[PDB]
Amino acid sequence: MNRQELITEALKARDMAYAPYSKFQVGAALLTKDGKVYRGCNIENAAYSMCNHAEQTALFKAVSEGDTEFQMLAVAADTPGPVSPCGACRQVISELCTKDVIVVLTNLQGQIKEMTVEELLPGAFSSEDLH
Amino acid sequence: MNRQELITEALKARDMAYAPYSKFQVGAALLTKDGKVYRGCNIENAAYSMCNHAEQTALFKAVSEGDTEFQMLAVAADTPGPVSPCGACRQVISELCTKDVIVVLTNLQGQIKEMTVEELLPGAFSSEDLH
Amino acid sequence: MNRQELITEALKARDMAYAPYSKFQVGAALLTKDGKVYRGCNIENAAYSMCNHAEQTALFKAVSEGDTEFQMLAVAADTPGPVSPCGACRQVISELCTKDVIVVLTNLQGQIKEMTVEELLPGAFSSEDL
Amino acid sequence: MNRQELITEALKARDMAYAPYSKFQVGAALLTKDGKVYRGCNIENAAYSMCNHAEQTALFKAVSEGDTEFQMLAVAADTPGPVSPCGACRQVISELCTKDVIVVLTNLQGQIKEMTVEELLPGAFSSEDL
Ligand SMILES: O=C1CCN(C2C[C@H](O)[C@@H](CO)O2)C(=O)N1
Ligand SMILES: O=C1CCN(C2C[C@H](O)[C@@H](CO)O2)C(=O)N1
Ligand SMILES: O=C1CCN(C2C[C@H](O)[C@@H](CO)O2)C(=O)N1
Ligand SMILES: O=C1CCN(C2C[C@H](O)[C@@H](CO)O2)C(=O)N1
Ligand SMILES: [Zn+2]
Ligand SMILES: [Zn+2]
Ligand SMILES: [Zn+2]
Ligand SMILES: [Zn+2]
Repeated sequence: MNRQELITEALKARDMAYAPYSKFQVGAALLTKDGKVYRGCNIENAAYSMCNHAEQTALFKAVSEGDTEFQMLAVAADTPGPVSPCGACRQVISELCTKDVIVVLTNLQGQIKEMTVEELLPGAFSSEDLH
Repeated sequence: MNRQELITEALKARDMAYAPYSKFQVGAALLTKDGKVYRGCNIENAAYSMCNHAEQTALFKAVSEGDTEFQMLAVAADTPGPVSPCGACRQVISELCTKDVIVVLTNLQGQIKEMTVEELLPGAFSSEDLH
Repeated sequence: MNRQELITEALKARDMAYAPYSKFQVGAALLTKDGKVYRGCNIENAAYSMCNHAEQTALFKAVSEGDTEFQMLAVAADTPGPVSPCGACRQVISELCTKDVIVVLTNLQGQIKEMTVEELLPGAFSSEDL
Repeated sequence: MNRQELITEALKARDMAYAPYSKFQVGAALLTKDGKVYRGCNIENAAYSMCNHAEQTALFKAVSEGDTEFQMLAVAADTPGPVSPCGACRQVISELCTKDVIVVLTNLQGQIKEMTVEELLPGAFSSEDL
């Protein structure tokens, strides 16, 4: 699975976005160790605090299906450069993804940036901290 | 698809729960107008505010797949009586479900309580209030 | 302090709102049993899921100061009728407020609707269920 | 009001923490440019998603009071090394704090780690992207 295919999935996932309030659509595609792909998109709500992001939707669909081993995650939005995952999403990524998972960031014009789960949120807060 | 079958789906969904911090597992099963079922469970995080709930997981899974028409949602947890959806979930339910969708609440001992969206969240805040 | 005076505080609190994304400002004023008032407003973020609501701001401000016994909460927004608290806020209210606390809902034109935590959120999920 | 004094504030703020579910208390102290200090702590809820964190209570209290100019933020928890702000909080920090605000992380052992807002969350998602 070369990142380009996963990116293609994230771009399709982005079209399923329910973002009538921000008008900002985000798509994500998660690749399991066994090669299965899970798509995700942001889903908004009139009461802003309830909004769920693309990265999390993809991860939560996988986990709720029994898939917890991942190798790559692609995220795409219509930004000048590769889209930047928000802090909350990086946190969820650091919790559900091993530190070696590859995070592929992109947009709708071919700009790509890659980084590991660790580099995305260095020294992330974790279950270990809770002693 | 009877409600008793949906309940069994929610119970199965509950086993996929990732609740290592609260140790409280919740499951949910959403039924589309076309008879398709989407399972959901709660997925926690070391940083508590990140946690996603079973009801929301099922709905987000459905919506991210293109299914936006629903008829029934079942929720189950190991509580004294039927499990009670939290306020945040009721809000997401009132936004993504039509006012007629049937919400089936239950537990691990056959106790069942049924109700509609409006009854679940009286005069819910909505997109209408944003003009 | 009557509800009219608490409402005056919620309306002032509303002006502190940081809602550049939705342009929808909400204010709230919480009255403790000892008569102290805590103001709250919604504070938004470019990443939508981080948004904090007025009702919650007022409640969190109070609790983080050591005040945990309340008697009344007022909420105001620019809606045609009294503003309706969202489900997440109703949940936080049911957890931090006793079932008797009076919830005063209003807008910017004098319309007022009053109600209890229980009718605000029917058989709310609670710590008992854990 | 040097940093050691802000750290003390965050430590006191930590005692106000309402964390009956995780038993993990966190405190934070925000210093405005005018020298005013705002305390924050984490406040949990039976329904885990509602939980508010210490860093966010302090910033929300400040903003809801009209203070939006800050210079330093201290955060403390009972961890082996300085406490690490979660991603959600770093996001809120990057939105409400200027890139030059100093973030002071510590624990109960005097171990201190300092860093800037930009360093805490490099190339953070922002309003410009919308
Ligand atoms: O991490 C990224 C940054 C934020 N967006 C969101 C939430 C909201 O629906 C929209 C505007 O912020 O994009 C995402 O979905 N993922
Ligand atoms: O609406 C219901 C009530 C709350 N639970 C959650 C989230 C958390 O992981 C656990 C304890 O609140 O159950 C749900 O998943 N759904
Ligand atoms: O529960 C109420 C209804 C919604 N608003 C919010 C959050 C957001 O900044 C804006 C749009 O939903 O109003 C509140 O602050 N409280
Ligand atoms: O950013 C930090 C990390 C997480 N904690 C929280 C929320 C929760 O109540 C508890 C356990 O994670 O500490 C904070 O309050 N701030
Ligand atoms: Zn995000
Ligand atoms: Zn819920
Ligand atoms: Zn609310
Ligand atoms: Zn945090």
